[PDB]
Amino acid sequence: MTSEKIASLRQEIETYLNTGLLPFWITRTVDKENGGFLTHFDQFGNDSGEDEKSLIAQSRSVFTYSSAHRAGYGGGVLAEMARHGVDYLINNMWDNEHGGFYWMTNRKGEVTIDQKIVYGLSFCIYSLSEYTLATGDPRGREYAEKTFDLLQKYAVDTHYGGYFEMFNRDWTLKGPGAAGGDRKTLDVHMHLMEAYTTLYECTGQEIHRRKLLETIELLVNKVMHPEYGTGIPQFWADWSVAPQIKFDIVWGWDRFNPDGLKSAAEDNTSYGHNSEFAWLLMHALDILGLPYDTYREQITKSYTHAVENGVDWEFGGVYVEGSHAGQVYDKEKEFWQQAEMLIGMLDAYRFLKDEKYLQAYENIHRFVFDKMINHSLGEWWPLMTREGVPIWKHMSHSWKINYHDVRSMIQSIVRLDKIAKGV
Amino acid sequence: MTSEKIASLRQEIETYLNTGLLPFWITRTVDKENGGFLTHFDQFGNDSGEDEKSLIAQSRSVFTYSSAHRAGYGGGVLAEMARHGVDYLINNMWDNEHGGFYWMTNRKGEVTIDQKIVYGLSFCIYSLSEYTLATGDPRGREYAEKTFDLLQKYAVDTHYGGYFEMFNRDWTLKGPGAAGGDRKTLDVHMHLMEAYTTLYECTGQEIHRRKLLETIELLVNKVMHPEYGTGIPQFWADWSVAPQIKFDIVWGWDRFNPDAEDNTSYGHNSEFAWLLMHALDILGLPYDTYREQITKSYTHAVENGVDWEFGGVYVEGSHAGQVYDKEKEFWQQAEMLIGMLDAYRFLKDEKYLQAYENIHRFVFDKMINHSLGEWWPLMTREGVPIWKHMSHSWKINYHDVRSMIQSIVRLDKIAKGV
Ligand SMILES: OC[C@@H](O)[C@@H](O)[C@H](O)[C@@H](O)CO
Repeated sequence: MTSEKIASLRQEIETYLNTGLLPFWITRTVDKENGGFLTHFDQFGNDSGEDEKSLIAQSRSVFTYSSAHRAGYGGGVLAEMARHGVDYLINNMWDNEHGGFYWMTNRKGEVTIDQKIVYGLSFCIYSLSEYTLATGDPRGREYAEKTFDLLQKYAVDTHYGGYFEMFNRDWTLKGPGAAGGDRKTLDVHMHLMEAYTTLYECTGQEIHRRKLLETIELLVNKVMHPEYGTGIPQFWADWSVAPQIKFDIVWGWDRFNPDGLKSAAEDNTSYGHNSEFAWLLMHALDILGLPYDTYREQITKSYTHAVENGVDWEFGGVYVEGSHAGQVYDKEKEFWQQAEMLIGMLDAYRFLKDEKYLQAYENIHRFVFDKMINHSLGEWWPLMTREGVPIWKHMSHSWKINYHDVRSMIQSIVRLDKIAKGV
Repeated sequence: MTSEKIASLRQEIETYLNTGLLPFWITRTVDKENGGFLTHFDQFGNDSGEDEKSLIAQSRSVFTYSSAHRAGYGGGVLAEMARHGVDYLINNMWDNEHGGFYWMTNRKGEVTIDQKIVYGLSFCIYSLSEYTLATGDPRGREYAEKTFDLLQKYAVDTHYGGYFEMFNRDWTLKGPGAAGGDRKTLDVHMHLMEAYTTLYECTGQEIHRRKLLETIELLVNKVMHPEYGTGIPQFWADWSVAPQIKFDIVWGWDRFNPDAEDNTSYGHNSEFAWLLMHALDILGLPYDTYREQITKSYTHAVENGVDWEFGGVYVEGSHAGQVYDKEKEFWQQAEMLIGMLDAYRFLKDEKYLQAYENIHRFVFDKMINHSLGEWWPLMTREGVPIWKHMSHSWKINYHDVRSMIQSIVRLDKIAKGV
């Protein structure tokens, strides 16, 4: 891929990031009346009125503004916005009796769901660690560490390893099945690898290094498919595969059958998840100062599977999910999987040096810019038909904020520059 | 055994406990000048001079006095002694910057080894949880929980499970080999199960219940021999068996008996089994929850470890059943007293009561130094002392007082069952 093409792709991202995506959030999100962030915007960019400030929404905003700022974007206001978020997290969402952050507040900042959900706590560590790295405000590291310590105490399974993932306010484990107390999941464990990476970057402490590596090992040895290297979504405590169910606590709009199961509840993998894992693993290794070769086999399997099955060569973009063995189940185009495939395919090129990953990359890039970005507003359509007709028309809500897309724009520029240097 | 036999065994224990063993300690150990306990006593019961107040000696002292008091012995003085030791643990041995208890102080109470040693921290959780149950003073639970949380943060391996076991003062992992940072041991993980049982008994919180069960599962699934159910002493972090090594940090003496990596300890295995049954009692779960495991430990101990000729239990032998070391060490006798009684309660086979009486007669007739009230630490197979200290930095009164008290508890259960 020529230097001119590299530079064209990079300029397209940068101009869109600076004049479309960040302004969409900068001009809308700060709630000065109640604190924290407004994130419910309809297809016209107007508040759609939902009475929710979710942990995911608030922490993802903190992460986005901290990380965009630390990467050099937004012109200064992003750090101030992140600090605004962190105030909300601590003053409204931190449990001062039992510790940990609450799952849901309403718009006034009152607690409506007081459960302790490791998936959200993962995003608390991630975003508050990134916030301290970006601003030097020690509150971020302080609460990331508090939350890390509570996860070790209450969530780590000292026999089988890994983490139980959903608890009541008082940290007692929730019941079985949909209540979320008896499964260990790819989604939590991968995002913990992501959070621990930044926590370690922030603190430099051995325990955080040692447990980041323990988490990588868990993912690679237990969560990934033993043959195909692809992420298996759900396990019992003993790491035997569990039927993939919807939980009572959601943080996305994942499709299930009416009984709350996936159609192939035991043979279902997500190309976006697998690409996301692979590049976040490479980023952890960078932070650890280890070569990508440390997990060459795993990284190769993740990227190879994704480009072989998940890339829609004919119409552009990445499918939703499919079989570990190769069959596609759902050819719709959901926003966050495009974002994660952008980063992953550049890193697959950087590391594996196969032009097919650059071919895959521009495919996904062209789909994102020509079909998925709602250019009049600056945000991404959340769900489209295979061929790129919008199905869902919200710009954002309690679970779709700006964590995936801002990160993929910044981190795609980052890897395009590294590619450009290698001639 | 007859009601009359049980009553005699019980009275032998009870008289010795009240007139011999506890007075030995009550009259010697409280150090009012420096705080804490003196535990260095020679064969004549006199101070032998050592300049050490180990974490093991102090916390084990707190446990003995807390538990003997809670079971109703000592006419009250043992709670006052336990309190004295807790004062020392907190004010001289707790690390106010990094948390956890230091491994070693000197006689004046100054820290001399500031490492964080999980084996010692186990006994901190054990003794301090017992202290709060025994006295209602919440300092015990408070530091027991603080120690537990630190172990979850710094020592639990979130990948392979179980604990790394030795750390610098600042909780950074120590180095490989003798430094202690790359092995997982039966010693630490069995005693964590012991400690967590009393911690859960103390707090009643679900997290301690859940992690007690997890520790039991680690022992049963990772530490006990896959075929024989006997304890394997050392593992790599991945739970593959490691060559047995001595660590720089010791809590005992390496006896070289002048008369191998498949060796296991009959006393450890008996100890694990009865502590497991006690954990199951605290949990409300039936013994046969782990029937196969418990049957293996006790069966292997009675078949191979009991010296029918001279009395007492041997030191160690192979998993497959060959005896290696026929010397008579004090703590294995104590743990077989409790274990053989529990083996009879659960398995109902008469050989365990024959075994018990064998160990009991060896303890009372050969091993107790009846002029002082403490046990000889190590004897030849036949019953001649090899070492003659009564107590030091690692031999206190944890094993023996507990075995007297807990043997009475179980003899009383067996007598009702007859
Ligand atoms: O790894 C991707 C993430 O965990 C995804 O599963 C969430 O559902 C989505 O990011 C929320 O919009």
